[PDB]
Amino acid sequence: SGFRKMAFPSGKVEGCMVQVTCGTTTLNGLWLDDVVYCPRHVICTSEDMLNPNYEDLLIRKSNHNFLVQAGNVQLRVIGHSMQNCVLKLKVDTANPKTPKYKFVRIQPGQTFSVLACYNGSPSGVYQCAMRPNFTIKGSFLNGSCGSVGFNIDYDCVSFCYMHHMELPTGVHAGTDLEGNFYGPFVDRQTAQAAGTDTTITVNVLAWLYAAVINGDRWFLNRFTTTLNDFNLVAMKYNYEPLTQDHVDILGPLSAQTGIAVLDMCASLKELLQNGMNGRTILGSALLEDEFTPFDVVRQCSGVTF
Amino acid sequence: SGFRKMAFPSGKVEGCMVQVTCGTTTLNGLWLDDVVYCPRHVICTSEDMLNPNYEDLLIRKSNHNFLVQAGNVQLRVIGHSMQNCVLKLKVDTANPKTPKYKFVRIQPGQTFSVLACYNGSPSGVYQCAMRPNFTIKGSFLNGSCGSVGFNIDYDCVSFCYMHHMELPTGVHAGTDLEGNFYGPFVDRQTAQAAGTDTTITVNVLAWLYAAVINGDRWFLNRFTTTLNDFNLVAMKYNYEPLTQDHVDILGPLSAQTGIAVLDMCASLKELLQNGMNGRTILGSALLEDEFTPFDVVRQCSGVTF
Ligand SMILES: *[C@@H](C(=O)N(c1ccc(C(C)(C)C)cc1)[C@@H](C(=O)NC1CCCCC1)c1cccnc1)[C@@H](C)O
Ligand SMILES: *[C@@H](C(=O)N(c1ccc(C(C)(C)C)cc1)[C@@H](C(=O)NC1CCCCC1)c1cccnc1)[C@@H](C)O
Repeated sequence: SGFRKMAFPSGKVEGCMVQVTCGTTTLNGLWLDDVVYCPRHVICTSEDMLNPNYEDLLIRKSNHNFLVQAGNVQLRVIGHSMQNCVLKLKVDTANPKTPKYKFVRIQPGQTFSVLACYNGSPSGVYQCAMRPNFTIKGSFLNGSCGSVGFNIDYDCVSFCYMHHMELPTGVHAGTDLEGNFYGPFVDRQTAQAAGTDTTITVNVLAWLYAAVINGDRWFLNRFTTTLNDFNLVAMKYNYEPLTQDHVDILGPLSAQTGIAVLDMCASLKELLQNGMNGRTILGSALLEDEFTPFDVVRQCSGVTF
Repeated sequence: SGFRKMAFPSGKVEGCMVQVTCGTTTLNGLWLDDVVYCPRHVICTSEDMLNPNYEDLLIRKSNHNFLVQAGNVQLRVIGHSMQNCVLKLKVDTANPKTPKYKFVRIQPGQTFSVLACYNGSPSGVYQCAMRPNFTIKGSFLNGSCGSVGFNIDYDCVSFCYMHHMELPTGVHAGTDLEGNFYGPFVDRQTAQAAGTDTTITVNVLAWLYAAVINGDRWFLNRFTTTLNDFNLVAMKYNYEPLTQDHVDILGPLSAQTGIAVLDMCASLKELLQNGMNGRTILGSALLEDEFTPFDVVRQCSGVTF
């Protein structure tokens, strides 16, 4: 019993973290096979940060200008290239600790684990969701750039996020491992604002099923609703519209609990309109939306890796 | 910026997890040097669970009755003994992945990371606090027994918790790595209740300092208070009494923010008496008490391992 924000075990990713230095900037890199991946702004200096011409800045850089260290060992850089917003440094040694891995671009609403790193060394691990506005609400200090986010399926690591920057509002922006930002963000020191941060409805519903599985049942009401009627309510509370695809994804949890999804929608509707009245659900006083239906099933069924 | 419940990187502990089978019970073990540590109730059968005589049950067990597997390899058991509520199985191979480690018995209010495991394989990692009543509010399913909790100081793993059991109320109880339970709990299927679950005051204060560091300042009031006056308030809300030792431990955060501890106590006092009025602090609608002052400093200063 119990329900916690649970990260994947990070050992397979720890063995891939390296330090990358160029000129006077150091940040984190990801060493898989004979390639090191890192944010391209490692090549920026203080005066280039407002509007850097990255292709021009790279003309000034040769292989030996990139210092890559794994522990106290340095890998010899034998090629370099830019792919969107990431640099790819070819080294002459394949990482012996390379796990089975894939690169994936995740959808808004999906979750992942972050291994926060400084100077190529791990500091901690925590679970994040890609917000609907393509930010993440992480915990990142200066020097954390190049830390990665990932999911694990048994023995295969799916890398989905590389951290690039903090926005002035204190939320976080980054890329997939092909260097394409999530959202409209650019890697420069300019005024960037995130759009409206809406709530991931299908995740809230999944967490309510988690609560029922754990015996927290006070919020189960005596109504049902329809998709269109629920969505009129969700729109006023800046919740994402619920679709039949979402209902189908909640199928496993509905079957386990015997609570129809539209019945659970009616309970959420009353929670939104009446609040929680000083009560809690799974130890929280607000509706939690950073657990996916898969996250709930994994945690309530003991899936291992 | 940002503040998250952050676990230690788990790689050093992942390499120590094994599966232990005795008769028909399987659970998790911790393999360090040539010893495997696990809960002694691995030797119980269905009929012994209400009141097992563990010393009598061990008479019936020889070395070859203990099956210990690390991945697909089995370690040969060459001795066994009981230390309080843990079994110590001597194997003929030292774990090549043994980290620098220590065993520690933590105090109530201190935090640690849990690597939840099933069948010797890691499922996830999350941060826990030892409650004042010596329970933990974990996420553990059947078969998680023998999962361990730990802290890391640079390169040294301090193991502090081995999971043994769930209470009927759904909270969790376990031992230090010398097999001594935290709290009054016993490893048998009998009615055990936890005592009153009080709030860790020094941790709430640390988290309020974390909030100020992150710019969440709305709760900073215009009063101060005294230790004795604050403690009259904390007693009514089942908060732990604040001591001068606690004030001193908050010294680093007080110095960083310029907010005297007793001023922060006055802000907490008003939060307790008036509630949060539908506002949030670091994304939470309730006062969080599972971050220690050290946890806040680590997360707000980027300490690595
Ligand atoms: C990476 C780093 O940690 N940070 C960073 C990232 C990108 C840049 C640009 C402007 C692309 C060269 C500079 C610095 C910082 C960060 O994002 N700071 C922002 C503050 C607001 C204005 C724009 C820059 C960072 C700080 C905290 C969390 N994540 C990232 C650097 C060490 O290479
Ligand atoms: C360990 C296991 O997972 N659990 C367990 C622990 C201890 C025992 C005794 C009675 C000491 C032999 C039995 C089972 C369960 C667990 O604690 N169940 C309790 C339910 C309430 C009555 C007492 C037993 C467990 C379940 C969920 C989370 N943690 C532990 C077993 C697989 O060896």
